[PDB]
Amino acid sequence: KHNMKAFLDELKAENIKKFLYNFTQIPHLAGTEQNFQLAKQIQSQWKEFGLDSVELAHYDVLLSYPNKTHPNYISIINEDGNEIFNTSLFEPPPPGYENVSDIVPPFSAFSPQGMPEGDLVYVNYARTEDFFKLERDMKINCSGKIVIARYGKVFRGNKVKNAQLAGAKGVILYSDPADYFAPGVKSYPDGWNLPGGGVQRGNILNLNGAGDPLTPGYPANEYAYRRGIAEAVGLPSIPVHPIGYYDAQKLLEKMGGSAPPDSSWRGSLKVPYNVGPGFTGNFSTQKVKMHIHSTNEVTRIYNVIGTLRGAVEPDRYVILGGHRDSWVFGGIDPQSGAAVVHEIVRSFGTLKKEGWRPRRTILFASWDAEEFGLLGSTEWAEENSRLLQERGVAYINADSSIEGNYTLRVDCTPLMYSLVHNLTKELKSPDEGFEGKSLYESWTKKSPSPEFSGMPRISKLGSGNDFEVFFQRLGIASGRARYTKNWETNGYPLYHSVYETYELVEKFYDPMFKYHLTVAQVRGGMVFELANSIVLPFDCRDYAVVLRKYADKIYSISMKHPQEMKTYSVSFDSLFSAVKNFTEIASKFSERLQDFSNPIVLRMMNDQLMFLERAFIDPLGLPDRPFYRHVIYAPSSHNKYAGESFPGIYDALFDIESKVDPSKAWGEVKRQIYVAAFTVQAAAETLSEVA
Amino acid sequence: KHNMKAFLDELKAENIKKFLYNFTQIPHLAGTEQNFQLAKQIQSQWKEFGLDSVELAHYDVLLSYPNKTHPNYISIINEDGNEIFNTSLFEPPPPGYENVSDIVPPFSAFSPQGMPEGDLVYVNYARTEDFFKLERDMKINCSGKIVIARYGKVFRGNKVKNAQLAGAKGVILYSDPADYFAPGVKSYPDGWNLPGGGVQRGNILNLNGAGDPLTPGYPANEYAYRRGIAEAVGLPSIPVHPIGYYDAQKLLEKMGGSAPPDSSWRGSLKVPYNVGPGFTGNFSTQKVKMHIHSTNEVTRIYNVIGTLRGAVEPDRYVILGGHRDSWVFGGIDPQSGAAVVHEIVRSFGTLKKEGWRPRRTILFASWDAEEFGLLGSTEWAEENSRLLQERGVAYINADSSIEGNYTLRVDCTPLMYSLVHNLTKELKSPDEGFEGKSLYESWTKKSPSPEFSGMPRISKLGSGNDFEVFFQRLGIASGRARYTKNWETNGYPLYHSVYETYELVEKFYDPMFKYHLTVAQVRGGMVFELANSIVLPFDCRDYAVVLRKYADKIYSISMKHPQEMKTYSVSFDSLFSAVKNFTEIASKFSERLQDFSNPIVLRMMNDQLMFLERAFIDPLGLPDRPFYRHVIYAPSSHNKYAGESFPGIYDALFDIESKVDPSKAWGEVKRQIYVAAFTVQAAAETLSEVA
Ligand SMILES: *[C@@H]1O[C@H](CO)[C@@H](O[C@@H]2O[C@H](CO)[C@@H](O[C@@H]3O[C@H](CO)[C@@H](O)[C@H](O[C@H]4O[C@H](CO)[C@@H](O)[C@H](O)[C@@H]4O)[C@@H]3O)[C@H](O)[C@H]2NC(C)=O)[C@H](O)[C@H]1NC(C)=O
Ligand SMILES: *[C@@H]1O[C@H](CO)[C@@H](O[C@@H]2O[C@H](CO)[C@@H](O[C@@H]3O[C@H](CO)[C@@H](O)[C@H](O[C@H]4O[C@H](CO)[C@@H](O)[C@H](O)[C@@H]4O)[C@@H]3O)[C@H](O)[C@H]2NC(C)=O)[C@H](O)[C@H]1NC(C)=O
Ligand SMILES: *[C@@H]1O[C@H](CO)[C@@H](O[C@@H]2O[C@H](CO)[C@@H](O[C@@H]3O[C@H](CO)[C@@H](O)[C@H](O)[C@@H]3O)[C@H](O)[C@H]2NC(C)=O)[C@H](O)[C@H]1NC(C)=O
Ligand SMILES: *[C@@H]1O[C@H](CO)[C@@H](O[C@@H]2O[C@H](CO)[C@@H](O[C@@H]3O[C@H](CO)[C@@H](O)[C@H](O)[C@@H]3O)[C@H](O)[C@H]2NC(C)=O)[C@H](O)[C@H]1NC(C)=O
Ligand SMILES: *[C@@H]1O[C@H](CO)[C@@H](O[C@@H]2O[C@H](CO)[C@@H](O)[C@H](O)[C@H]2NC(C)=O)[C@H](O)[C@H]1NC(C)=O
Ligand SMILES: *[C@@H]1O[C@H](CO)[C@@H](O[C@@H]2O[C@H](CO)[C@@H](O)[C@H](O)[C@H]2NC(C)=O)[C@H](O)[C@H]1NC(C)=O
Ligand SMILES: *[C@@H]1O[C@H](CO)[C@@H](O[C@@H]2O[C@H](CO)[C@@H](O)[C@H](O)[C@H]2NC(C)=O)[C@H](O)[C@H]1NC(C)=O
Ligand SMILES: *[C@@H]1O[C@H](CO)[C@@H](O[C@@H]2O[C@H](CO)[C@@H](O)[C@H](O)[C@H]2NC(C)=O)[C@H](O)[C@H]1NC(C)=O
Ligand SMILES: O=C(O)CC[C@H](NC(=O)N[C@@H](Cc1ccc(O)c(I)c1)C(=O)O)C(=O)O
Ligand SMILES: O=C(O)CC[C@H](NC(=O)N[C@@H](Cc1ccc(O)c(I)c1)C(=O)O)C(=O)O
Ligand SMILES: *[C@@H]1O[C@H](CO)[C@@H](O)[C@H](O)[C@H]1NC(C)=O
Ligand SMILES: *[C@@H]1O[C@H](CO)[C@@H](O)[C@H](O)[C@H]1NC(C)=O
Ligand SMILES: *[C@@H]1O[C@H](CO)[C@@H](O)[C@H](O)[C@H]1NC(C)=O
Ligand SMILES: *[C@@H]1O[C@H](CO)[C@@H](O)[C@H](O)[C@H]1NC(C)=O
Ligand SMILES: *[C@@H]1O[C@H](CO)[C@@H](O)[C@H](O)[C@H]1NC(C)=O
Ligand SMILES: *[C@@H]1O[C@H](CO)[C@@H](O)[C@H](O)[C@H]1NC(C)=O
Ligand SMILES: [Ca+2]
Ligand SMILES: [Ca+2]
Ligand SMILES: [Cl-]
Ligand SMILES: [Cl-]
Ligand SMILES: [Zn+2]
Ligand SMILES: [Zn+2]
Ligand SMILES: [Zn+2]
Ligand SMILES: [Zn+2]
Repeated sequence: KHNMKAFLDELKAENIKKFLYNFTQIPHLAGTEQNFQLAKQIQSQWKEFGLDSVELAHYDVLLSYPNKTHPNYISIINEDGNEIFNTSLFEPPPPGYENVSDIVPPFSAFSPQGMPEGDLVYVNYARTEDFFKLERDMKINCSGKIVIARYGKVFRGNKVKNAQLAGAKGVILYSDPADYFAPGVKSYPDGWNLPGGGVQRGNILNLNGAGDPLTPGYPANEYAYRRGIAEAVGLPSIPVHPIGYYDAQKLLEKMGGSAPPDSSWRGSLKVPYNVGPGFTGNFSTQKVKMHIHSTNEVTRIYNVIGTLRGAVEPDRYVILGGHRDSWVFGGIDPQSGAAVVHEIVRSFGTLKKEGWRPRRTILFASWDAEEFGLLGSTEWAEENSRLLQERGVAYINADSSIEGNYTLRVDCTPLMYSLVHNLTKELKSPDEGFEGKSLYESWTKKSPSPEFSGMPRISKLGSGNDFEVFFQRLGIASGRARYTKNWETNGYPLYHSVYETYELVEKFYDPMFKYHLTVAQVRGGMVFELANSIVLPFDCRDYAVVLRKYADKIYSISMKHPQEMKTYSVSFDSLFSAVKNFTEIASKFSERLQDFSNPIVLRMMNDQLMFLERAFIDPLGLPDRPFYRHVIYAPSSHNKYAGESFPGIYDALFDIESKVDPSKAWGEVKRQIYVAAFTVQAAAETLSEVA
Repeated sequence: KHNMKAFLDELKAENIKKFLYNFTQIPHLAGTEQNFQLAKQIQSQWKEFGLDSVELAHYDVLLSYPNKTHPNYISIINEDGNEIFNTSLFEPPPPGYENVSDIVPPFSAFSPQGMPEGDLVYVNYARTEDFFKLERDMKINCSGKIVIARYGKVFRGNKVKNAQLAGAKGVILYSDPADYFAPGVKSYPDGWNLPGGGVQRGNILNLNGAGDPLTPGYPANEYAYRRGIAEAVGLPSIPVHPIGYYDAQKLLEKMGGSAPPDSSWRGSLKVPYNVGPGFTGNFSTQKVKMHIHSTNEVTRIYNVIGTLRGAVEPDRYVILGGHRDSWVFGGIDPQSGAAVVHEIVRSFGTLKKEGWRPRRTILFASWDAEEFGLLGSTEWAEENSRLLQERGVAYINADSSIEGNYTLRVDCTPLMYSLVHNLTKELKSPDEGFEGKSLYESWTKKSPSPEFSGMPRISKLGSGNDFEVFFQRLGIASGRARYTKNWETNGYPLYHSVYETYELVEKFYDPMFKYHLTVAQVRGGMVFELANSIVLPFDCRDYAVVLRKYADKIYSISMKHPQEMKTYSVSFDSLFSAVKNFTEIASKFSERLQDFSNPIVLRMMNDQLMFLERAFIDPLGLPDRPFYRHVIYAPSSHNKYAGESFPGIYDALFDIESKVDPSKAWGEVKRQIYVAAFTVQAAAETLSEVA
């Protein structure tokens, strides 16, 4: 038989291992020749594996690279302008790669050029609340200072935005062992920890869903009109550069001014973590000087798009996508995901060669330039938005398959909760101690739901990966899954460093490739069910449950201000009414879906299911973020990686007690309540009988 | 049999006459009790006629009314402030209606209050080119002047916008016999001409598709958050009032300053048509004073929505809608249209009672507040946008059925050209001299296509009626049809006056109701075919033909500036490439559509047909007009009634030689070319094979 079991049994750990090795021998930085060669390799192989068509879709987008003959670095500089200490020009390469060429040195992609000199201020994680503490409570002024911030907690682009708005003239990002060195494990090559010479690369844009900075709304094709750099979306206005903790210790050890306000501001280095501004008395006249010379350059990128045409509903697309570009070798990020996709394509293609076709069309994507701002996925979705709007069933992401070896992690739309529970009850746990038990059982035991006994945690989707355009702009049901760490004992330490290699994975994370295989089973199984189930495997009642939770949550935030809710007549009644209606209507729709031989009623019903995530899209977008259009979920305005629920109302409430004109501020809260209640009611109404 | 012929034969001229009489005995001004009573009457009757459900959908929107105890009027005022002449406080009522209560006096809906006093400047039709001539060529400055403008040529809201931007402090609109009195016909009650006491009511907003001024984007429901008046959309900033030609002659006869620049500025009154500013020597110290006291008021409106559920595709909607609210009696506008809709519902309901149901669902709408800015249709579409986006097949408008008795007028999307040609070849001509000939034959003879021999003229859709939200915001294929005048011998003279009565229609326009019946046949026949044809009756190849015409046209406009196209490298190559591709792909799609028992392939193909108009929507909208989202068609920025093709490129080119920064101006032309080429290519691609 050709059923899900046939598909799942064909997946092999040994094949994922071979592909991972194959994809991680040389760097595949977006825009480089090596990455174009790997795109052509994947295109050829997906053809051989049996897909109906496999094409390259290319775009010319803004990328950013260091200057090879004018390296970026940071100095401590004395009274005379002598540079008495310089940060490293490259990470010491790992064993056996010391002769690999074209390893891009650590840099912050899209930093402007400059050589700012100034006094340091230490701003902890450079979160919104860190700057509030500095400015409001400690009365420290960052204006015209160089800020030094530890990586961690939030997306680095939010850190740079927050430093910019505080008036900083430069930002230094570093990896503190508190956040990147797990107690009791050795540094790479001897363990999975970050060494003191290790440095995390990464872009520092604030694109808010725009994709290529020069072409927001439209694909960056051959005839595209591009904005000038001055009007580009998301670019930082101050220079930024990342360093490791050996170098950080040298910049921090001399820090003076004020002490850290409390222990949450202290990392693990043997330094005081003084906030400054500037150095202690002896060194008070030394300054810090950045030298940044990177350039932004329009550069060609290549997505690979494979199609397995559906036998019954070819105009319904289920998409499995993840990126191919890496900062260096991409041993975890992204190739651990790309190898899993490669083996999924191979398994589907094996079934196809035996005569099977899925019910719906499956599209497979190897995206480019994810590391530079989700550019490949976004430009493709911009090009194909009308097809995706009207035909897109679901998007399953496939970046890193592992960030630990403890248990499963799933983030997805509520519409896929039931599918995930059901699929994981049918899969074997790879975990020690759970031999012969289901993945559902191991996962639920290790990661219990905070709301429900006997159920596993499933998180909201945030952003910082290629599902953003599909979910938050276009409203296509989306999900992701990987193996993760115990967030109780301790991202992963070697993230975006040169040390993320095949050997890291094979020696320390997944020597048997059993966690990779489990993740291939979850991702591929989801794609299988979505593309093959007669009735789409979405349960609208699961959205009704979560909408009530989010309504309670946002009402609770507002209720911290009872006097203002009285004064400005701020009512949540319409939002709870809408959520009640959604719950009633979804319950009735579910009865019909179970109670309805009629392919038109079915597809009618399949379309109601497919367009339900679509209904939460507001074509006017969220305030000042036109490409975040989903009214229930957006990336947090303080941390792109985190999802926020009822984001329009959340941001209207955030720090409201500091607003100068409360009448205006609470009016905007009321406006966002109206928009949310309306959108929830309108989405409910798409599930009513159609006529 | 239950086929189109059964439907068409059931329609009766005698019934349209009875309904027209019934709908025009009292005023039905939006927001008044009389109009709510008529809504309830129609709701009851549509139920009796056999529709499955008939509901009222209400909204609370900004309306505008004169103050009953503080009447609006205009004066000539002397040196002492004595008002030596006053305009009329009401139109003399027609015979037998002199005792009708609640006739709203002439006013400009949404005018602000004020009593500006000043010197007059006469600005012809107050078109963009009239103000260019005044300011650029004649060097007359309107700043702080009261402008007097003749009605005609363009929507009155464009006149008021143009006067405002010229710095006027008030606007007086009047009806010149040149534009509202046909030679050789008598004034009402003795003929169909406008008498000198007649005055055209009408709103003067510039909403650009927003609907209710206080709630753009969202329905004006019970919990809606409303903008303050200061932030409302579209409201004029200067007082405006309309007058008849007896009164106009009194204001114009004393005009001094400059002579009219040429004869196109002279109407038919026995006055010089001096542009002024101000009066001739003897009267140079007299001024004109407006007294406007109307108020804007949030007021409840009611749409009637009837549903005839589809037998096979209930989740596909074909919509026949027109408005019910009138300025006074609405003898032509809208009740000549509403009576036709009423008889169409009755005919469909007769078939239904015999056991028939259309293939798709048909929705019937009696919209409210059309006269105040398309408010009822727009708020409903805002409420139901997700249902309409994903399910809307087509929208057929049904305002005034007649504006003359000469021949047919059709304005529609290219997708309906073939449907219209085919339907009219099957209908009988009602015209004298064409007994036993088809409507297609009479229409083509009287209104030949300017491009094609043996074909009739079909115009682009403009705006100023209830199809705007469906077509230009939502991208639902739309059309309209009515009987019209010979635009060669000579709107209609009694437009929006108290004289538009049942007797006007019965005595002078259509005593036998045969033109009404013909229009019921065209509108109802279109609805029938759209709701019943197995394959949707759209021909994508007709769009390919018109896109090439519009590309040639906009390229020709640009080519008036060959030096700038050289300097800034302005190429139309991508747009012609896209149009060529669309033509190739549409040709192939058409072959498959004819060459394809498979209901999934059919509906797949029906969805490609339905979503083709949808594909021309840009979710970012046009520049500063976010609710005009169709890239091929928008209402002209100089005249809401007229359609403009490639509007983004057209407005970027318009008056470009006057722009201060040509580099920026031509860059924006290039940007609009890119957006248009991209959108045309993306629409073409929705017609490619789906996988
Ligand atoms: C959840 O679904 C329910 C339906 O099951 C839906 O209920 C609707 O609520 C609206 C808004 O409250 C009701 O609107 C009323 O409609 C009547 C006519 O039917 C009007 O007369 C009412 O207006 C009067 O009262 C108002 C409030 O006191 C005054 O402000 C106003 O000036 C009028 O005097 C009012 O507009 C509607 O009838 C029901 N529909 C039903 C029960 O079928 C509810 O809105 C849904 N929730 C959301 C968020 O959409
Ligand atoms: C109409 O449909 C046709 C397809 O039938 C479609 O043709 C496509 O045109 C694009 C844009 O011109 C072509 O893009 C090229 O793609 C090749 C790789 O396939 C690239 O190597 C090319 O880039 C080189 O040359 C450029 C121009 O000289 C340079 O600017 C660039 O730096 C590179 O050196 C180029 O990107 C594409 O191949 C075809 N596709 C085909 C033939 O299948 C056309 O775009 C459609 N019209 C619209 C408006 O979409
Ligand atoms: C996840 O799996 C659960 C458990 O199998 C699925 O729920 C079950 O779905 C079936 C099919 O809809 C339900 O059976 C139905 O029962 C009703 C009588 O109550 C009957 O009228 C129908 O003909 C049909 O037999 C079953 O009740 C239901 N079990 C539950 C909810 O406990 C669920 O659908 C799966 N989720 C997916 C696939 O997304
Ligand atoms: C308006 O009416 C015209 C004329 O009837 C319709 O065009 C005709 O449509 C039929 C059905 O598609 C075409 O017949 C087909 O012919 C091909 C062979 O060339 C054959 O393979 C098919 O099986 C089928 O018999 C016919 O050619 C065509 N006539 C034309 C274009 O001259 C047209 O579809 C109507 N428009 C509508 C309904 O919107
Ligand atoms: C990754 O695997 C691919 C495919 O097996 C290898 O590419 C092939 O290399 C052989 C021998 O050089 C050629 O004859 C084929 O044409 C290639 N196939 C392709 C590109 O589809 C590639 O060498 C492997 N890379 C590494 C680093 O081992
Ligand atoms: C840090 O690097 C800088 C730049 O390479 C070094 O300063 C340079 O030293 C060379 C050789 O002595 C001089 O010719 C240049 O004039 C210097 N350049 C600048 C910009 O100052 C500096 O010596 C290094 N410091 C340490 C401690 O290694
Ligand atoms: C327009 O026609 C309607 C329907 O025939 C008339 O309304 C009916 O009037 C009768 C007699 O007064 C009542 O018994 C019915 O209840 C009404 N039917 C409705 C409202 O559905 C109405 O009188 C006519 N109007 C005019 C001006 O002739
Ligand atoms: C135009 O109308 C105005 C306003 O009604 C008239 O002026 C008023 O005349 C009355 C009675 O004589 C006075 O009590 C008011 O003081 C006047 N009001 C104003 C605002 O001036 C005026 O007489 C009318 N002119 C003509 C020619 O009929
Ligand atoms: O530009 C963007 O939006 C993201 C680009 C790039 N994305 C990325 O690295 N995403 C990673 C980030 C991440 C890794 C591990 C985690 O546990 C978490 I939470 C986030 C991922 O989603 O796996 C980046 O964060 O620098
Ligand atoms: O607010 C709006 O957009 C339009 C409201 C109202 N609409 C309206 O009267 N439309 C009329 C205008 C019209 C009448 C006859 C014509 O030949 C033409 I061209 C336009 C119609 O479309 O039949 C108006 O123009 O005042
Ligand atoms: C890189 O720096 C070199 C050496 O100073 C310089 O010649 C070149 O302009 C730079 N390259 C860029 C800006 O891409
Ligand atoms: C911080 O310092 C800058 C630069 O001198 C100054 O303009 C700004 O107002 C200061 N802010 C506060 C709150 O002290
Ligand atoms: C793998 O699991 C073991 C056992 O819990 C653990 O001690 C080790 O830290 C894990 N490896 C990684 C990279 O998390
Ligand atoms: C209308 O004018 C009267 C009479 O002067 C006045 O009392 C009332 O305020 C006005 N009504 C309004 C503004 O609606
Ligand atoms: C028109 O008159 C106004 C008001 O006095 C003046 O401000 C404006 O500049 C004038 N415009 C021109 C072009 O003369
Ligand atoms: C009706 O048609 C006749 C004959 O052409 C014409 O003279 C008359 O003006 C028409 N009536 C109207 C209102 O157009
Ligand atoms: Ca883009
Ligand atoms: Ca609205
Ligand atoms: Cl992922
Ligand atoms: Cl109409
Ligand atoms: Zn990644
Ligand atoms: Zn990454
Ligand atoms: Zn009308
Ligand atoms: Zn009208």
